[PDB]
Amino acid sequence: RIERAERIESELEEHVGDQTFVEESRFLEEDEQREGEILDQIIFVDGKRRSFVRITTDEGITGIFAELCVGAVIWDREGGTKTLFSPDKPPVKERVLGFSQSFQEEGYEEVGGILFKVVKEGKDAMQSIDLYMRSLEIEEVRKHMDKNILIVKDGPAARELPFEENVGPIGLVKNIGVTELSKEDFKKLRFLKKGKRSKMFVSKVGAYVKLIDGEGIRGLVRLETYDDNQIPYIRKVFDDLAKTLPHLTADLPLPENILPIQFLEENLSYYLTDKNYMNTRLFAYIG
Amino acid sequence: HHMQVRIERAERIESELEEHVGDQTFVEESRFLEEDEQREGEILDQIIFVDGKRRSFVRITTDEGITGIFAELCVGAVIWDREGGTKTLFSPDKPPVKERVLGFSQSFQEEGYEEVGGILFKVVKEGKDAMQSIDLYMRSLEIEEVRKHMDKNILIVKDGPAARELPFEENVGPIGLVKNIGVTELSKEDFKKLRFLKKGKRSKMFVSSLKKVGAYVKLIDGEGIRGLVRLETYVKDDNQIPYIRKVFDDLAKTLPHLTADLPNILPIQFLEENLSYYLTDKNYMNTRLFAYI
Repeated sequence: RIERAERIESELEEHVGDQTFVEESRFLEEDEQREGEILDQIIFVDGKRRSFVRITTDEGITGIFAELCVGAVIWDREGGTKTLFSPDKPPVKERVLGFSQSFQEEGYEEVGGILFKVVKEGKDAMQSIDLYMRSLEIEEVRKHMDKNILIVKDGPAARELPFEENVGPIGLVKNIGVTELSKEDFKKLRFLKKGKRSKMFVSKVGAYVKLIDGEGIRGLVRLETYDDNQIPYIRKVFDDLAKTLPHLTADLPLPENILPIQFLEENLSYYLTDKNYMNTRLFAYIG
Repeated sequence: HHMQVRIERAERIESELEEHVGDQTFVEESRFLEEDEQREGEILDQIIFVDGKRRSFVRITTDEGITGIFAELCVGAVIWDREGGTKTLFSPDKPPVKERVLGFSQSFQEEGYEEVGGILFKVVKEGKDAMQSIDLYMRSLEIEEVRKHMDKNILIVKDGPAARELPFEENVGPIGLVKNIGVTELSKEDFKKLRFLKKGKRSKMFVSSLKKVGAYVKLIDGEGIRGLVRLETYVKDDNQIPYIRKVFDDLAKTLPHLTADLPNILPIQFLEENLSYYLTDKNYMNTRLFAYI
């Protein structure tokens, strides 16, 4: 019996693992899933990465030349969705060279006149790059904290940035491999009607929200963020997003990749360097 | 001072959803057969190469959370003849082995075959993840394709790792040819010496400890690790070592003549390209799979 299906893009694709569960689910027994409304405005923040060239050093270390582009849109119940950047004021774009933390050096690599920041906090090159784009993302959330508008940030919640009043930020999680719930409860989720939410659970607290119809974890998303007097504040935010987010999507052929977010991702991609151009430039100094 | 990054290999990255590539791995001490020495070899008159090609379609998640992958594997062989170069040991009228598989982790508890849209997929589930299960199955298909040619008294070279299921036999091998040399099986300082091997040169043989024997060979000119492959085989009697030594000498001599240094080795490239012909169109398969799932 099938809960999700996705097309495979290449023969080198991530060996994706089975979903992971826990022995017992840390629910909030008193889960008050009240009804919500519709938010006037949500700010969405996300990042796009482009990967150019993989190298191996003389010490055996694998490195990845990449570029990360991060930014934001405003959604508006009245006023659709718009970019917080423009060709005149382009979103942040950073060239990086990712290594595992086994790489002994630090700073910048100049290849072909272009400086690539060495980024090496992860266990391997690509994880180091993902860790870094997360920090740039956090930085972009920080650029609008005082706007008094709810900020939804693609990916995991940001430990660095705990939950505020009318802002968040709130992590939106599409890939739910590590479920945090147990199997008997997760299994249960698949029968959630388009718009319903689970009971909140905590490690840092989370809730799964369903965004379309038909059973199975497509449309299933998980909201999460990081003083227990804040729970009523954010519990409303969860009650308001489970209302609001289904209206910002639809189905066609993806689902969980919500409309404003796809518009944002399209827009960041516009700013990324052409792959063939960049690779040709880099290869003139590597090979 | 300015940052010194010494690059031994560089490769274009094809998509963003790739399995993470890790650093190369080393061992504390290299177990070289120090008595070994490369001697001049002879160009082989014939070699059979065996390889496989896979095409992945759709990834699924079951209700129990097990990630699954629908795929197809196609396996076959070419014979390379020093007079007549390369031919497929298969043809459109006698097509190579093609199997549709549904890969899962060990955690999958059913078995046999799954039908989807009237198409049978063999459940394949030996591994830790779905793709691992697929790779182990093609390896088993490649081993079967080797067995088919053992009778011919011709050297057989299998793309990928040596197969312990097939210990070295005197004229035939098989010999594994490893081109992805991440787990190096040598110490770092010894591994670093290899980038200086010249074309047609091999390291000394080295041993795993029922034993694997291996040597590195340099197939092209120039001093990085492109062109560096590992030949290896499993050996039963240590008195077979002389015979393996000669094969390694002969492959070290012969294989560089079957490469280009320009933009795999050529016979294998031709094999893979031909195998590819027989694989099912992706748009067709994926649409039918998504419809019936």
